[PDB]
Amino acid sequence: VFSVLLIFIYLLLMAVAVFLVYRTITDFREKLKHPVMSVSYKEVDRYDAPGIALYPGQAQLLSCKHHYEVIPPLTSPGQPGDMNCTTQRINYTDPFSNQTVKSALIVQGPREVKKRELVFLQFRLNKSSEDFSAIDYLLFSSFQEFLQSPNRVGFMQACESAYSSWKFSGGFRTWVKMSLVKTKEEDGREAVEFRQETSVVNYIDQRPAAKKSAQLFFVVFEWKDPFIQKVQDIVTANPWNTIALLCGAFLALFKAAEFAKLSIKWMI
Amino acid sequence: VFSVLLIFIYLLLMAVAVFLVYRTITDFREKLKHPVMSVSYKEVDRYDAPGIALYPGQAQLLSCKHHYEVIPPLTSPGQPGDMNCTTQRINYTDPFSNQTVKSALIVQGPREVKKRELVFLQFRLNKSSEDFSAIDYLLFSSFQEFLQSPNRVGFMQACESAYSSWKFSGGFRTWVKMSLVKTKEEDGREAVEFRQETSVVNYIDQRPAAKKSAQLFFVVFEWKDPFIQKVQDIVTANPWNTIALLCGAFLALFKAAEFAKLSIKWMI
Amino acid sequence: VFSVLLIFIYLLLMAVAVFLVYRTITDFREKLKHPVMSVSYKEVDRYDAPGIALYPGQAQLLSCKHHYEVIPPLTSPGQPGDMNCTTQRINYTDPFSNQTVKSALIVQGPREVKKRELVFLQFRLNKSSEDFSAIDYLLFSSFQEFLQSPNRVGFMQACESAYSSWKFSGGFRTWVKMSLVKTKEEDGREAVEFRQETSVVNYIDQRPAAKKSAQLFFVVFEWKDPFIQKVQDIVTANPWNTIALLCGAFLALFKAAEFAKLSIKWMI
Ligand SMILES: C[C@H](CCC(=O)O)[C@H]1CC[C@H]2[C@@H]3CC[C@@H]4C[C@H](O)CC[C@]4(C)[C@H]3C[C@H](O)[C@]12C
Ligand SMILES: C[C@H](CCC(=O)O)[C@H]1CC[C@H]2[C@@H]3CC[C@@H]4C[C@H](O)CC[C@]4(C)[C@H]3C[C@H](O)[C@]12C
Ligand SMILES: C[C@H](CCC(=O)O)[C@H]1CC[C@H]2[C@@H]3CC[C@@H]4C[C@H](O)CC[C@]4(C)[C@H]3C[C@H](O)[C@]12C
Repeated sequence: VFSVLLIFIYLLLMAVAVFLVYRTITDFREKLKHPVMSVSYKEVDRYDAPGIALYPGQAQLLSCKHHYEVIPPLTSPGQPGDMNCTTQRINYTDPFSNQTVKSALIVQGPREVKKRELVFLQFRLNKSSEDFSAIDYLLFSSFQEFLQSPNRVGFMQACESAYSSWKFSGGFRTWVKMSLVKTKEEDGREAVEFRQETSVVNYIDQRPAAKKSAQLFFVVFEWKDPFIQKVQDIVTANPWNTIALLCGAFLALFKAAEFAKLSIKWMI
Repeated sequence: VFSVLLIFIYLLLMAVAVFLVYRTITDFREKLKHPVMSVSYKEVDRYDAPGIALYPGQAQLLSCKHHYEVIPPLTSPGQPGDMNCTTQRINYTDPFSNQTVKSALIVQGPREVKKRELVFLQFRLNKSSEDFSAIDYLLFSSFQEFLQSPNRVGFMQACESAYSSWKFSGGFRTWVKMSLVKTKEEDGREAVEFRQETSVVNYIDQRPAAKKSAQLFFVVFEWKDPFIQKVQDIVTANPWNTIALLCGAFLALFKAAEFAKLSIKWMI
Repeated sequence: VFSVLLIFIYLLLMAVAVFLVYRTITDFREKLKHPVMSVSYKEVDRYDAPGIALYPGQAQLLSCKHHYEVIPPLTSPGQPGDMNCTTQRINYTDPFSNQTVKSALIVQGPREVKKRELVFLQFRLNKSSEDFSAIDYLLFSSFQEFLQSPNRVGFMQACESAYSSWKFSGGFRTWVKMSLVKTKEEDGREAVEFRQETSVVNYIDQRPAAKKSAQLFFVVFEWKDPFIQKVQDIVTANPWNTIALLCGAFLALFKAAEFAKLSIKWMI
């Protein structure tokens, strides 16, 4: 009969509404669990002076110069001179071991990026008792923060775990091109880290055989490109959009049921 | 006349509805073609023992030791000893050529990551007849899987193409920091691959000139950080959301047409 | 009284509607500012011949050969021969300095990818007056474009800034595995760049002591895998979806107000 058919149609519409609700709930849960990633690139005319933390240990810093896009030939490799840069020593306890004390050297990085400003560091090591010579190094956002901070040690304990300390080797003029990655944690705070592309270049040993005992390290720190990579974890599980969608679907289903009832009545 | 104006308004609303339908269809097709990417990081207290597959060939494995965050100095480089690790040889046919037989060596990787556990491998090569000496290597998820698999050869034919085999050279204590990337294929299966950051460090030749003929290889395998990168291809082209949006728009347009008709009648 | 309660309910519904409108506006602005990223991998049976631009300078190109997945042993390192490849010299003004003139050499890269085709380049440098010997190099999409372009110099000024020029060092058979990243700029144009993974391998000096003065360079260019990474900045801030959502919410709110008024009248 017409009434039974209308009742069945209304029940089917109610079942469809319940299924739509279930699908929206499960999809909202899924989208909440899995935020999408948005990568943007910010133009910068001048980078904040990035702090470069080396750990020479027993290797003195022979030279620390600044240059623009090209390194001039060495007047006399292995001889100290031309410390035309700002440097600050420090000694800090390891955050993890808490016993070993690490002696770090903080150097101002290159500020100009459009001009390809770079910092050239020549170390030296004499009669090293340990094989596999290398110097660790790390990067943090601003040397000015290290300058003006109330306590400088705690800054280093924070940066040691905030960033990851790489290593560079002796006999290679390791060219380090840096870039900044700022990740939004969706908690009102952005974590800034350094992505460094290292290209090692061999060194020619033209020194006298006697001087071959000492092992020379060379490194260069510059800025890859004036792009800062902002990575934001966008969340598409917006409750208001889901509520609006569900209300629209419910109203459409109710009016479809009313249309079906009107059509059934008209047919009768 | 009022009737003509109402008819034109209703026709305009119908055209708007058709345009909305077309836009929704094309946007749904586009979103279906281009899924978005969601990157998440999973904390892990202990990594599954990762399998390191080397291909020494003619270079014997002088030493295979385990260490925690620091490599002790070599008592006597170039002298075998201290094989304090699990190793399994194997010979398998190349999946591509099917003729050349590769002799691989599977080593258990570092399990502890919070403690920075690492495996130190010292090989050696004597009177090498080939220039550009180096050893290939590759990584797969779990050495236990290789242990307990029914057929071990097929596991290697699968891993050779599933992962990409890198190379590490002689005279450099290549430091390999591993990380796991698990990509969801949206087919109920996740593909797990290794992203390895390599930092080479030169080696000091303090051996006698006569011993200089043999070439020594040194490599280290550890875990970068206790973070596993899950990359999921989220799909935003949800048919139910599109249907709900279209139904809501249709109902809104129908009621707008009815409001316009009522207003026209009231004006008359 | 019932009328006052109905008026308050209608006012509350209107306030909810205004809040929904504000939320939709702010969310649309946010989503417009932050597009999501979609990464897809396109299969390719054969890569377009990629153009490899070196800048040898004073380093002669001793050999430029092609090979399939394996480099045969050198018959006589440091001796020219076997230039079985296409090469084109050029001289162009630096886009930035505009004064220094760079002499570039364009070589056809490897076309076959399934067969692991690769190009092997052996240079040579004799009595170098500059320390830290190395040759720059860069990649652009197609060597055929450089062949058939009307002006070839302008192509180089475009590519120098479009891509980033890396460096490869002496004594290392730097193995360069290339991959293509095509980024959609949402402006009808796609920017194509090269991501190159470099694995350096030491070289054995078996040459006579007298020949040790000359420094030999070795490099290999191949294709990592037949996957092209398409990165598209998807935009989820679709105005039509927002309009449909808002219209659905408005209709639902108006009909809820009418339901409330009907219920109030029924109660009275
Ligand atoms: C875990 C989150 C948030 C927990 C909370 O805020 O209570 C999950 C658990 C259950 C989720 C709800 C499921 C269906 C809910 C009814 C609606 O058709 C619109 C989405 C709502 C309103 C969702 C809101 C949010 O997505 C919730 C609540
Ligand atoms: C290729 C896919 C899927 C093929 C299929 O499942 O038939 C495409 C081809 C045509 C696509 C349809 C276009 C408009 C359809 C009508 C609705 O206003 C809601 C989206 C619908 C329901 C879409 C569903 C899905 O997005 C489809 C079907
Ligand atoms: C800056 C953009 C685009 C500028 C423009 O096209 O005018 C911003 C500025 C204000 C934005 C509008 C805010 C609310 C608008 C009313 C609707 O409830 C649906 C979204 C609309 C239509 C939005 C469209 C677009 O998102 C706009 C217009």
